Amino acid sequence: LPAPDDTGLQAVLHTALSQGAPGAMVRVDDNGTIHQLSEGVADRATGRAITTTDRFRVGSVTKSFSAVVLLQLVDEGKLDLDASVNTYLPGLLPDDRITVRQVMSHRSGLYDYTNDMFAQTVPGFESVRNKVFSYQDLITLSLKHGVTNAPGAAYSYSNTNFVVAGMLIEKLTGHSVATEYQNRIFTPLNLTDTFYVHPDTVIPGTHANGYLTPDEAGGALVDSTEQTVSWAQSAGAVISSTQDLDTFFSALMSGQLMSAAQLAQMQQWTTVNSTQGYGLGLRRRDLSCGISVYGHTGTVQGYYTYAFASKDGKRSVTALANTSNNVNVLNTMARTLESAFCGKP
Repeated sequence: LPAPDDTGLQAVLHTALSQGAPGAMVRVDDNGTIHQLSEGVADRATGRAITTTDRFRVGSVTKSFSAVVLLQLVDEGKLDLDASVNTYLPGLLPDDRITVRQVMSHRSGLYDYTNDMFAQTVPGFESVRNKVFSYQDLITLSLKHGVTNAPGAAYSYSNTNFVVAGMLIEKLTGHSVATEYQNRIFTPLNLTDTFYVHPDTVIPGTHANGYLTPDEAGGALVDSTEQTVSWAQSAGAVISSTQDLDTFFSALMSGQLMSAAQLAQMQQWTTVNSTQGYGLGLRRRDLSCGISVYGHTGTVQGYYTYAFASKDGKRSVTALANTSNNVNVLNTMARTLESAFCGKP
């Protein structure tokens, strides 16, 4: 790999601040040499500076944790990727043809209930932030809508799929998803900054605050730090750090978290767009210099995450901006992958 470009990383973070991120940061683990940069504030009202050790909400990166659990259940003989979801959760879905593999790759057609929840950004956040939902509640909200495509037929990202994932994990193990994450992932990798505390609203330890950008241009930011994330659960509620997400995706890609057979299943790519794929709870992004990287993005109110590693796990990068609903920031923060993996142009 090219050398990571810290001057380029510095410029990406500075640009994200200029576009409305209160703080932005990035950590690279380059085969045992660390790169770490941060600019701006964790708390914009107190002025406390952001740093790469601050914990944050990783949003949809949670799907990779859920997928790892499910693929270990496949290794143990408890789950068949090509069985019907309804085989394990009878009567859950209106169509028996929807399979576990299709849910985990966003090919199930299940409508994403969060499109109803966040049609207005700040009002929808205000509606859900202090609510507790069961898994079944969220499924029911999805099933108010028809499926969007035939089983397996189309890629369509949907949080509902990883609500199903959490339901499967709990049904087949008899344990909470928190227990399964802790025993199968957090403890074995010593992820000391990583938690699943749902429905608690507190972020344990020193953390970046999240700042939700309102839909109105120029509108005042909303502190969105403390929420249940019950609307997402196994689709979105993990808390972590840049070091821990680097450790997790390095371990995943280097073959430490499941059998070779199940990692290969996880990396069977469904096309997302001309430079991206989706596996089983896993994203592929193709970079300008001809390198692909593997991991996941997250968007939860007030937090944008990128967490990706090289194919062999030897270089991993996690970047965080503590805003959301700001597409300029989102697009800028993607450039951290270019500077970290492709290096100086």
